[PDB]
Amino acid sequence: DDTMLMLLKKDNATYLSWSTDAGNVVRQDVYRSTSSAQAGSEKIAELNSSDRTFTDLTANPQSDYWYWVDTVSGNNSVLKSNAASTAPAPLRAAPLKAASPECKAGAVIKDKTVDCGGITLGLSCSGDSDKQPPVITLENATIKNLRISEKGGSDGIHCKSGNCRIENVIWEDICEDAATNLGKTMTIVGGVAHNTTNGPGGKPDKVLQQNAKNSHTIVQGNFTLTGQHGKLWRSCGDCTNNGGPRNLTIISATVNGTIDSIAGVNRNFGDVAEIRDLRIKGYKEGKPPVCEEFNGVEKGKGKSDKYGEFWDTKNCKVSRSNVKPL
Repeated sequence: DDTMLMLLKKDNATYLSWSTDAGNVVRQDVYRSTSSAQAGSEKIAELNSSDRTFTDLTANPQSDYWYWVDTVSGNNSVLKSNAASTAPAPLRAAPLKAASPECKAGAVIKDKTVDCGGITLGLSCSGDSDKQPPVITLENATIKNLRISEKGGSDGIHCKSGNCRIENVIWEDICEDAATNLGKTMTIVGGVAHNTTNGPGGKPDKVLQQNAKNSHTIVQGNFTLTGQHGKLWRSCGDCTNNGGPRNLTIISATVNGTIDSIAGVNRNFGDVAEIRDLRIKGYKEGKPPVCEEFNGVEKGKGKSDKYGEFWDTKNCKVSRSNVKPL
C-alpha cells in the first residue's frame, strides 16, 4: 500500500491533497518540518479516516516546508506517504514514481484506473476553441494524482459515461468547469480546485457541472476550493433536453475563498442536493448562499433564474448545522 501526497502553495495557504489505498483507516496524521528531515517534523493535524486534503494556514509563506501524511489502521498498522515540499523537487534521494502511459492531455480513459503520478497536464478552453477535448475523459474509469494547468485556464475532466472516480486532482487553472458529469455517478475524492476568476468570459466558473439526467455527483474527502469561484456544483440550468433528477451529495468539502453559491438545483426537475460537513471561509448565513434553487429551463427558451436559498427541503437536503466557518 501507499499514499500519494501532493501540495499546492498559494500566497495565503499551502493545500495538501492525497490519495491512499490504505485499508481500514481510523485516523490520519499530518506532519510538517522546517527541513527536509522527517525527524524534526511536528504533528500539525489529526484528521478523520476519510479526509484526503488539508489546508495549512500557519506556514510562513517565505520559508520552505516539508510535509508527510501518515494513515493509521485499526489493526495498529501505519502507512507513511511520500514527502511533499514547497522546496524544488530533488534530483537525488527522491522516491521513484511512474505515471500511467495513458496519462496524456486529451486522453480518453475507459474501464480502468490510471495513476498519473503527480504530473501536470493541460489543454486550452472549450467554447473558446472548436470541438475541444477535455484534458481527460473518463468512461467508467478512475483517475488519480494529477495536476492540471494551462495559462488562461485549462479544460476540465469529463465523466462521459458510467461511473467516474477522480482522486487527488489539483486543478490549478480552470476555464469554466473543473469536472463535468455526463455519465452516472461521478465521485470527487479530495483534490484542490483553484480559479482566480479573472480569465474566463468574466462569467463565474462552475467547479462541478452536471448535465446528465438521473445522474449523481458525490463530493468527499474534503475536496477544497480556493481562489474565487461562481458555484461549487451546478445542475445544468439551460441544457438541451434539460431535465432531471440531477443529484448532489457532499460528504465533505471546504471553500477557502469567495464563492457565489455552493449548490444550484433545478427544483422543477427534481434535483436533490444533500450537504454535510461543509466548511466555508468567513461563513455567515447567506454569505455565501449554500443551496440555491433554480427554475430549470430548456436551451433557447429563456433563462434559468434564481428562486433563492433554501434549507431542509425536498430539493435542498441541508441544515445550518451542516455548514460552518473554516
